[PDB]
Amino acid sequence: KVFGRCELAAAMKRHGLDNYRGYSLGNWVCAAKFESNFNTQATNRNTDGSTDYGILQINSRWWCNDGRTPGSRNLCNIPCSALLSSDITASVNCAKKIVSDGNGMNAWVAWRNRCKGTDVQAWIRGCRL
Repeated sequence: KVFGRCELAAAMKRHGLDNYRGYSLGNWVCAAKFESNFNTQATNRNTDGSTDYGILQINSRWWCNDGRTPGSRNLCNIPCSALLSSDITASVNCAKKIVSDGNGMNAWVAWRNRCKGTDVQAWIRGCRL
């Protein structure tokens, strides 16, 4: 599923990402835009043998089980396929663990490179939330 901007924004707000650990909804929409281009099926291989899955590109080394990542811990207790669902519930619940893991949104390398310190409020413009 490719989400529209305000479509994703509404869903992320319903699941409680707005101001979660002090990060405005715009940070989360911006992160999704550049991690996944709002495509819930986005997958990207990393060179440690791990893969990033879904709307928020959640990593298979610590967070979900894809059954093919060496030294994998599945801290979100879900298969990585569940993070490619058209609904974002699992991806949000798991992202709440990751943002609480001692680096805030710095865990998202597209967020860090393209969102952090920017006018993130722009990402919820025209959304009726």
